Amino acid sequence: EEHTVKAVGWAARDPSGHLSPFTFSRRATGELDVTFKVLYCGICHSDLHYIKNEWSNTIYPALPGHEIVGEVTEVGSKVNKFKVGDKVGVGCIVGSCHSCPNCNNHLENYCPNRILTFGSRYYDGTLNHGGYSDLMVVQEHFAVRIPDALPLDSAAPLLCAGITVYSPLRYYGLDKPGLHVGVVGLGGLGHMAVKFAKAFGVKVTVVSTSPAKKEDAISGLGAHSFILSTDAEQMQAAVGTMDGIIDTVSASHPLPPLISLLKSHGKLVMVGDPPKPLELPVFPLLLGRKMVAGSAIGGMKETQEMIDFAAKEGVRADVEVIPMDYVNTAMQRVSKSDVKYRFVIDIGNTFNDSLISSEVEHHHHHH
Amino acid sequence: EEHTVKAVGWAARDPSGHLSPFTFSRRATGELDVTFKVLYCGICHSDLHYIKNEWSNTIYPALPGHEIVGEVTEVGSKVNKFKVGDKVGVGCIVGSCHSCPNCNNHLENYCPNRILTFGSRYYDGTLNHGGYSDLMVVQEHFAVRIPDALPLDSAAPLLCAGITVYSPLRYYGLDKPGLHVGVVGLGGLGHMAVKFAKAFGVKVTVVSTSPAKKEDAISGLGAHSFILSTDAEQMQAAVGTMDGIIDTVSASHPLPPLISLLKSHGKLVMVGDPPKPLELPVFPLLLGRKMVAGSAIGGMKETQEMIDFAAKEGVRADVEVIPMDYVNTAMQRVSKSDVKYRFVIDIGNTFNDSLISSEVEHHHHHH
Ligand SMILES: [Zn+2]
Ligand SMILES: [Zn+2]
Ligand SMILES: [Zn+2]
Ligand SMILES: [Zn+2]
Repeated sequence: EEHTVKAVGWAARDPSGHLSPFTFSRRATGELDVTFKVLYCGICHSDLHYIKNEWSNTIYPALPGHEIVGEVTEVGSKVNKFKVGDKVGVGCIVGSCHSCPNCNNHLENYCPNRILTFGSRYYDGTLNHGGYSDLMVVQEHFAVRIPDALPLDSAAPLLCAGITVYSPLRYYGLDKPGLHVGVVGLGGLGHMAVKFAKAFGVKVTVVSTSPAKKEDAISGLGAHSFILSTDAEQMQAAVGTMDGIIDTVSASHPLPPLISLLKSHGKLVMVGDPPKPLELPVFPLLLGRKMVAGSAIGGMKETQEMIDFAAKEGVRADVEVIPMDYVNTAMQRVSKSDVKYRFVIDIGNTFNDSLISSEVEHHHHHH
Repeated sequence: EEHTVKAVGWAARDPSGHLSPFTFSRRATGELDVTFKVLYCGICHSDLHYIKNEWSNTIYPALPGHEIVGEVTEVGSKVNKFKVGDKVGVGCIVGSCHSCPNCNNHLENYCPNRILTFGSRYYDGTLNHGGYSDLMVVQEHFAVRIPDALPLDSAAPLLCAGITVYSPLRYYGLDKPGLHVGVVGLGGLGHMAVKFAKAFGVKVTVVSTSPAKKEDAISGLGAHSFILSTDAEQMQAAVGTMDGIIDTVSASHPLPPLISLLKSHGKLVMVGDPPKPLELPVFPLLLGRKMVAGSAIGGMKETQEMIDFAAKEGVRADVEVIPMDYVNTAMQRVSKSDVKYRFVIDIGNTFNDSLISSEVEHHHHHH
């Protein structure tokens, strides 16, 4: 009888990026799906880029949001891992092929046929709409369980910003007590990198061009050290001291000074995306057996592991919780990195309020 | 009584690079030294670069050679690991600090205070002269044992060319049966990379701009496959097929086509040194969790391991054995990569012959 259900979200209609209400269909709960009421959605810079057509390949209407937390309302007839009332999360992926080496190794994020939460179509040919919405539907394999111990309002950023830095900290071996890791960029990603590295027992140094970020790094986040990258004496004092660097900056910046901070066998891991190629001198990689490497989000198994780790170790994103109807103002602030350090929309308490008509009640006397 | 001993070598006196006889002192055998009669010395491109003052920091007289094999003639009073008559090798390093984390982890080649076989001074303040000489003296820690099973004439290139590719094949995990590894550049380094990868049970593809190298790779070296990098269909057919690539080319070449050949989690290891920085687009490193990394030579323990491995598995460099007095002609040929694939000077059988006066005997009748 019922093949789709009605959902409501805030969506952009053109490259202005202006968000407004949008009513659309989602699939009804299939045998292996989970339907949930959205309670919080983090705001990612990718959300802004997509609604602004930054890559010239946005499909409008464009409904972003891929840091999605909520409460299960319906489970498919074959679903066993979730029950009604469970708190769940959805990140950047909602599908993959389940029969390639990456999928088979818990790396759906590197599946060549991965399906992103938005900027893509589902197997049904329907456009994928994200988490700035009241209701979400996801195949069970692509939902994670959120523990009771974890506050839901600050959990949401783990699903993209958190996993983006957790995954390479683990894969590149930058998670053992006593190591020294540098973090470049102190925005949403960078602040999660400091938090997870601290929780692993790693000594964390924030590297920044801005003297104002010293207070943020040291007093705000509890980083072990700060280097002002424009001060040559500070950069020189730190030559060859870092086991690795998580570089979160998606803007031009010089690479050689960062390679110099690395110890031999050190790893510069990029998780940001600068728009132009960067200039890589090979000799210093040879002389010190150094590397420059990349990573993107994380697979499902590790996403669940990370959530469990955060719950147990006390890791919490620093969030600014906002009503849905503030989202366009938030987007202007995100474009200036004017948040410490992530916006989270309180969908559960504010979304419907944003839809309620503000037409003043009146008799119509003038004819 | 005797603090130094007389040695003879062929040395350059200026940036012409022209080699001729040169008589000089080496230290007498100290308590932990090994003195040996040189039997073979491989010719490395670094030898040519140094004698030609390529880095503007050559000290003349310049006596290169760092692929040195010979027979022990004297051992210091505290030396136990070598005896008179043992066959020994010396590579690129003759000293290090023995009290840094790299030394303590068998990585004297990444010691900040490493002492290179030439282009450096020893602790005695004396200039280090290389292996194009009759007699060498080295601290025991920096000599390796050459097994009986290994022919000495083709062993010499293992000491630089061999270890340069063996070490990263091992460190970067490109040594397990069934993996697929690409080799860029089929000169001295590249041909050793094919040989070691084959011996590990790895499938090896040679990548080249030259159609002529197909026959060399396939018929000569026994590589599993060849890709002509100028043929777009061939490059496209091989997208995402390699676990890793050993790139031996010290010349400008495009990086993105090589990154494209890598599988997810693939590793492009550079062991050559292009003179300009290369252009590294970050996005493909992120999307596939790929890396670009470097390596230089190998530490002493691994050098010995490699020699033992070569002996046991039948690995032999393809060498052109030459007399000492041909070395200047060889240098012109090395500058054009006109060797398949390494020159080795037969010091033991030809060096003294190169010194013998060719003055014709005559009465002096014209006064
Ligand atoms: Zn994101
Ligand atoms: Zn897949
Ligand atoms: Zn060499
Ligand atoms: Zn050392």
